[PDB]
Amino acid sequence: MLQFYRNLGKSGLRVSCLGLGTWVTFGGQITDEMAEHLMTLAYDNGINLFDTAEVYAAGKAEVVLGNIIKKKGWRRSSLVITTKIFWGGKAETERGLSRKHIIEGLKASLERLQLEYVDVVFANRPDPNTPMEETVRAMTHVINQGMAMYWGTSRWSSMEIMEAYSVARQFNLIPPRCEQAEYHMFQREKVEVQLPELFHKIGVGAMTWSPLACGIVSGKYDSGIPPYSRASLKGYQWLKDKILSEEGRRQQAKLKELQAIAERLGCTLPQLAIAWCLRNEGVSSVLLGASNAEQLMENIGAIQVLPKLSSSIVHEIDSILGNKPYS
Amino acid sequence: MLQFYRNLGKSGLRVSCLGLGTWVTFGGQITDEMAEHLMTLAYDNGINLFDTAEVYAAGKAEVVLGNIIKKKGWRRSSLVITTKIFWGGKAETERGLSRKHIIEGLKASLERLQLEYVDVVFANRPDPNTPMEETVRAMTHVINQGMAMYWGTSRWSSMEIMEAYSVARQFNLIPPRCEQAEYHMFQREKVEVQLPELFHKIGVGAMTWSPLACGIVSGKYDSGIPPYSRASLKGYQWLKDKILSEEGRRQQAKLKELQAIAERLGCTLPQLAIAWCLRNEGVSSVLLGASNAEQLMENIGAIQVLPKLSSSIVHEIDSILGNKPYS
Amino acid sequence: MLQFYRNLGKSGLRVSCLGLGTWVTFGGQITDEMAEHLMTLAYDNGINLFDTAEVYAAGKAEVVLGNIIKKKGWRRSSLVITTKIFWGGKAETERGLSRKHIIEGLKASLERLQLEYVDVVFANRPDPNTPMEETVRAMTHVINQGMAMYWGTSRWSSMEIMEAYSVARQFNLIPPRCEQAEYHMFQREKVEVQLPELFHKIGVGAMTWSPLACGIVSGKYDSGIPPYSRASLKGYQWLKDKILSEEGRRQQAKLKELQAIAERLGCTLPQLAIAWCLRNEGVSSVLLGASNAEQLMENIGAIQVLPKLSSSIVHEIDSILGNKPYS
Amino acid sequence: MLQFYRNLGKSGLRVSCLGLGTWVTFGGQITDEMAEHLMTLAYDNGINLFDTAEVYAAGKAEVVLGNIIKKKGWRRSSLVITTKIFWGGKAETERGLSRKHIIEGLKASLERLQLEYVDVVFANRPDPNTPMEETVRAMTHVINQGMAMYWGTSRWSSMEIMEAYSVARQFNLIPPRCEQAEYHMFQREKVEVQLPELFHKIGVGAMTWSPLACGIVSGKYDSGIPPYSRASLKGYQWLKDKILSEEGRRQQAKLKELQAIAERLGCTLPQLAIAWCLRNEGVSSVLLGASNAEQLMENIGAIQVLPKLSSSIVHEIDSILGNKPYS
Ligand SMILES: NC(=O)C1=CN([C@@H]2O[C@H](COP(=O)(O)OP(=O)(O)OC[C@H]3O[C@@H](n4cnc5c(N)ncnc54)[C@H](OP(=O)(O)O)[C@@H]3O)[C@@H](O)[C@H]2O)C=CC1
Ligand SMILES: NC(=O)C1=CN([C@@H]2O[C@H](COP(=O)(O)OP(=O)(O)OC[C@H]3O[C@@H](n4cnc5c(N)ncnc54)[C@H](OP(=O)(O)O)[C@@H]3O)[C@@H](O)[C@H]2O)C=CC1
Ligand SMILES: NC(=O)C1=CN([C@@H]2O[C@H](COP(=O)(O)OP(=O)(O)OC[C@H]3O[C@@H](n4cnc5c(N)ncnc54)[C@H](OP(=O)(O)O)[C@@H]3O)[C@@H](O)[C@H]2O)C=CC1
Ligand SMILES: NC(=O)C1=CN([C@@H]2O[C@H](COP(=O)(O)OP(=O)(O)OC[C@H]3O[C@@H](n4cnc5c(N)ncnc54)[C@H](OP(=O)(O)O)[C@@H]3O)[C@@H](O)[C@H]2O)C=CC1
Ligand SMILES: C[C@]12C=CC(=O)C=C1CC[C@@H]1[C@@H]2C(=O)C[C@@]2(C)[C@H]1CC[C@]2(O)/C(O)=C/O
Ligand SMILES: C[C@]12C=CC(=O)C=C1CC[C@@H]1[C@@H]2C(=O)C[C@@]2(C)[C@H]1CC[C@]2(O)/C(O)=C/O
Ligand SMILES: C[C@]12C=CC(=O)C=C1CC[C@@H]1[C@@H]2C(=O)C[C@@]2(C)[C@H]1CC[C@]2(O)/C(O)=C/O
Ligand SMILES: C[C@]12C=CC(=O)C=C1CC[C@@H]1[C@@H]2C(=O)C[C@@]2(C)[C@H]1CC[C@]2(O)/C(O)=C/O
Repeated sequence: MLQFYRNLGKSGLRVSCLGLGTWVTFGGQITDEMAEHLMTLAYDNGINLFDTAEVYAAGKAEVVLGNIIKKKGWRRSSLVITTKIFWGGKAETERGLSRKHIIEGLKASLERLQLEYVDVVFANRPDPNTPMEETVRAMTHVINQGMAMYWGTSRWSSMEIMEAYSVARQFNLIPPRCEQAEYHMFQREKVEVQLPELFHKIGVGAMTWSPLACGIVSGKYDSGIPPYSRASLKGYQWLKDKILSEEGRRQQAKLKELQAIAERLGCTLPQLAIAWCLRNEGVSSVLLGASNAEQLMENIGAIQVLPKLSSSIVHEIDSILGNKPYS
Repeated sequence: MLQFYRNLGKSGLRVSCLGLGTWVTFGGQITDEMAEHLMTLAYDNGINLFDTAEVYAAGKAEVVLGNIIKKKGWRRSSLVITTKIFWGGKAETERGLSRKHIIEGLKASLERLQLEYVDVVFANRPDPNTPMEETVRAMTHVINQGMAMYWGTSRWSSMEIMEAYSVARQFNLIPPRCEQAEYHMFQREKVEVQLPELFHKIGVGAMTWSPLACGIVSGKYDSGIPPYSRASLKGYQWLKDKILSEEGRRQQAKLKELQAIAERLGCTLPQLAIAWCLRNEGVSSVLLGASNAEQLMENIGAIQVLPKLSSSIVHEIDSILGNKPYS
Repeated sequence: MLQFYRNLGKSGLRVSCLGLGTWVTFGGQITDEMAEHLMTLAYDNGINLFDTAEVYAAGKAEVVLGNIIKKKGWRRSSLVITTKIFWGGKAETERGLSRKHIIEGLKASLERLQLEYVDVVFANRPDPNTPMEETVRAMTHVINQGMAMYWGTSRWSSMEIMEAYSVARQFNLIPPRCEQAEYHMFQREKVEVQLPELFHKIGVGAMTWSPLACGIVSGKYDSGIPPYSRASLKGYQWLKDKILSEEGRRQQAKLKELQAIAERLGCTLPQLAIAWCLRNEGVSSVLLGASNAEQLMENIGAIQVLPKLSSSIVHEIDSILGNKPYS
Repeated sequence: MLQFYRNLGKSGLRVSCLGLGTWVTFGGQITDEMAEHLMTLAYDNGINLFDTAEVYAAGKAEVVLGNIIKKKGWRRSSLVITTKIFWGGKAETERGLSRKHIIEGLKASLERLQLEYVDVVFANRPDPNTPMEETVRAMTHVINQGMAMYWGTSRWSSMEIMEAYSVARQFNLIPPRCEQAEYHMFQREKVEVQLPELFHKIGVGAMTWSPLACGIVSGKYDSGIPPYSRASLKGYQWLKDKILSEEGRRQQAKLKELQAIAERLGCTLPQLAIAWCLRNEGVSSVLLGASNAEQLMENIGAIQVLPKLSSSIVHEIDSILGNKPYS
């Protein structure tokens, strides 16, 4: 009963249930050649959603993504490109959601991407220093300038998203259409309980990230930090600490149990976890991450697992995770 | 009492009571040379309205229409060019009335047409996947961007048109100005009963299409499918089936009776049918279709039949058709 | 107590109490050389307001006005250029106040003028075929597009001007700022009674035209139609008929009486009539017309007569004219 | 507890607590070489705010400021450039806050600055000849045109600023974000009593000017007009008169007393006065003025004095000045 393509929240934008992100990898961990191969595989398998941010690899991720698009020559109308704005430089005024940085930041991102506009521009996080009205007006401005088709939020509380909505309706500006939130077996509350309320009330869609908890859900950290794994990269000590933390080891324990279910279904753990993220219609799309083609092809294979996620399998997983949120 | 030129609904746009469409013919069934001749004949006879769509001949119709305009060099201000948006490609995001496709679609159409803007951009059909607000805001955006002067609907129910109006008035956007609907002796309800209500309530005008039911009303299918008739073209099996269907044969029977009236008036059947479509002021313009110059000149001749359409002749036609709608 | 410069109605635009028009003369009756001399004289004497229209000499007036500006090289910021839109071609859609013609017409005028924008764009007359909302939205659009700084009306009734205002306030569009109306000793009602109401109620200013009734007030038609006078030009039979009409001869009779007052004041009749037009603050500026430098210099001299227009002189003139409107 | 960077009023724009102005100096009193050195020193010390005006040195100040930016090549996103509009030429229409001059003036300023936009455009003073609605709409227009990020007022009464706010909320336009007001030990009322009310009520910020009262607070006029001091420059007789006026001599007397406190703190008088201006959070930034590098470096040193401004020191200063406003 899976619909590979679905509307992003209550908007007319149709996105593939799986998208491909560029955090850590593009312009950073992987070569541009590998990046080109991964994007081609995604596109060829129906994926039309690609996410990035001005902050990724100090702008390099956008340059690489833009180069691939130009090199491959795919029709712009067949792509859904999203980018996030917030961290755009070391200067005081090069960060935040002020009208100045939203305009300067997106303009710079578009230049790096070699694109006239992105399909969705997201505030990468909330800005306690900028009044909602200014941010909503600025987002509306860039959309009206043809620099973006839609705008959205990321890591905003449901109250903040509703505040953006309130401002849009009070001053007749454009309402946000999507919230890019973390979602995986170890982070469920927001996406499973709060976001559905926003969907029904104001049509905001949910585009989720880190479906494997940065690779942790793959289960390859079962016995330490594998050489060259994300957690071993420079600038990712924070990920390593989480993995080696007491709770991180408790997560691995549960993964072992989940691993059993995977085998019982005939799929890998990552495939189980990703398919799990797409089990409810509440999620419009899950953004994937991959450092090589084997991972990406494996991940995309999650779609075949979906039909096997019976209410029985779901309850089993909840029993193991023991973190089913309260409705 | 006929006014060759009239306002399109309650707008300041003046259109000829007859327009020339490009479906099937331009960039497809006929040569560009024939297309040039037909458009010249139309223009020289006072017709200022020419309709097309991004979907016609996969974009070729717009290219041909644009070439003729450029070659003939007619003043842009003396022309009323309309195009329809909805089917713009095979990719998921290349169809519909989302802000993304409305903007990308019209931009591409304008490029093919070699025009800076169209006079009216129509949604080719309703989009159940896009909220009215998004569509109305997008139409408003392209008008404000100078890509179109006005926008309209096509094949929308009167309720959907009123919904577009509701959205425009609630958010202070631009209301639709015209509905391009099917109208001929065998399809009367919507145009004769519903559209007049929209005209009086919200000033929406009626621009009708397929006045000869794709050629069926010409009566040339009286004894089968004539070689090279539209119904015999590739990709038009649907038309042939309708003609050969039980109801299609019942239509021909009535045509024979109508044919009698035509002769009694001194005009052809097509001329009778077209003049019939223009008998009421409710219709702003009737879009013609033609594969050769004889047909077009014949069709334009319908204007001379108008004065002969007495209340008596109209009642006779209703008696024959037996499908006069209930008011 | 005369202020040579004043605000145009309740707007921040400062115009000279005298302006120079281009009807009949520019690109038509006079040579471009004479036109250049007249504009230079005006500008050098403090006049910053120059009026034209897309219809004058089929566009030639705008070309000449634009050439002079470019040749003389005056700063654009030191000029107030106004043009009027309505009659822009022979095609059906090349006339009126529809969104299509307002945009196409002003764009064409700007091209002829070699200017990026006019200070004020006026509807040359009312358009019974275009809803007020469409016209007001179109005027607002060109102002927002930077093609004009302000918009106004011409030959509109006070009710129609208030209707434009109603539409602007209901849909949050831009209100009109000036009405260009006929004003001279033989046409007083509208400017003396109605326009002041609009000034106080909605801040609309009054820019008047034909201060000499096309030359009639000069008194040179006292004994027939002087060779080469405007009334003798081709396409101006209408003016000649008015002059030779019964009422036209009755006007000359009164002019003779006025002539006496002029001599008593030490000024010419035209100077008396023009100064008369500027006697009340209700008029922001009077648009002058001239076919040679003697006339223009004479007319500008009207400013010196102003101080001599005592309440006694005004009553005398009213007694002679016998057409003082009722308040 | 000082935060070097702070929000400009309730906006997301972050400005350094100290800014560098260009009045008198740039393109005028100092060489472009000196101007370059001063701006570099400011920038290198964290200052991101630079103020100018179309009227300064008849446009030359903007040319010099723009040249330095281009020569130094600093990222535009790391700078906050503000300019003021009002006096833009000798022609009648080249001054004021009409839509015409706001657009023409800022366009010309941007051209001189070699910039696409300024961060904040200020009305240099109030315009009694232009209705608030026109000014607010024009400011909104240039912001929407991408010529400025924000707009503000200068030398406007708190009532006039609230009027601009009223207009913005009534017609859904953009509200002003900052008031550039005079602030120093001899001019305190407005900034200390009125502006805080506007901050809390409508989020307007306070950017202050002439922190040394044009150099008077430096105390170098203790015994006359020093050669080459601002007060001795051509076109600044007004400053000299103030200094030599009875009240001006009374100010010097108090400066002598303040001088004592400075020495007691281990700082210069200018440093004491500038730090004094930044003692309250009500002031977002203080615009500095300097004719040489010694002054600028001295002034910037005011930041170190801040921590020494105890409630005791403040009361002492108030006792000396004797002009503490009433709350
Ligand atoms: N809005 C926001 O704040 C955020 C947005 N995002 C978006 O979401 C996207 C995806 O997030 P991301 O955290 O990368 O996703 P995941 O949590 O799915 O982690 C993907 C990473 O895990 C490893 N991995 C992936 N598949 C496998 C596999 N089959 N077997 C073993 N290891 C595997 C790889 O790392 P390695 O091989 O190096 O171990 C890969 O880079 C981003 O690119 C970005 O676009 C992400 C975070 C936040
Ligand atoms: N908004 C919408 O969804 C729609 C819009 N339209 C618009 O309306 C226009 C007209 O529609 P269309 O269906 O073509 O019109 P008609 O129903 O009038 O059919 C015209 C066709 O019938 C035949 N024909 C025309 N005149 C004669 C004649 N005198 N004698 C014999 N056969 C004749 C020709 O086909 P042949 O010679 O090949 O038999 C011609 O191509 C289109 O081009 C398009 O612009 C049309 C449909 C839908
Ligand atoms: N909005 C609208 O509908 C209208 C706008 N206007 C505007 O107003 C402007 C002025 O109107 P216009 O009718 O020309 O003005 P006037 O009524 O003042 O007539 C001017 C004409 O009268 C003659 N004349 C002028 N001064 C003298 C003089 N001192 N002695 C003798 N004859 C003299 C000249 O014609 P000649 O030498 O050929 O006799 C000249 O062309 C126009 O150019 C136009 O810009 C005008 C009409 C309508
Ligand atoms: N919005 C508005 O209407 C106004 C805005 N402003 C803005 O504010 C900025 C600053 O104003 P400004 O009046 O110049 O500032 P100040 O009152 O601080 O005066 C600065 C001037 O005083 C002298 N000076 C500065 N530091 C010292 C020192 N340490 N020792 C001795 N003399 C010193 C210099 O003049 P010299 O060496 O020649 O004596 C210098 O040019 C302007 O450049 C402008 O951007 C200013 C006024 C009005
Ligand atoms: C390093 C960073 C950037 C600068 C900074 O001062 C602080 C942080 C911490 C949080 C980071 C952020 C990013 O670079 C963007 C991140 C990594 C984010 C957490 C999620 C994120 O929002 C994202 O989008 C991943 O895809
Ligand atoms: C083939 C088509 C295009 C793609 C598609 O998936 C389905 C259809 C079916 C209905 C078609 C449509 C068109 O191409 C446009 C048409 C033909 C329309 C019916 C009326 C129409 O709207 C029109 O405009 C004729 O002029
Ligand atoms: C000839 C004309 C243009 C075409 C037309 O079909 C009818 C008329 C009659 C009224 C004319 C008009 C103009 O050309 C503009 C005029 C002359 C106007 C009367 C006042 C006017 O509005 C004006 O502006 C003079 O300055
Ligand atoms: C000379 C000037 C410009 C022209 C004019 O007709 C009158 C004045 C007097 C007041 C002046 C003004 C300026 O030039 C700008 C000034 C100097 C202003 C006072 C403060 C000011 O607003 C400012 O900004 C200094 O930085």
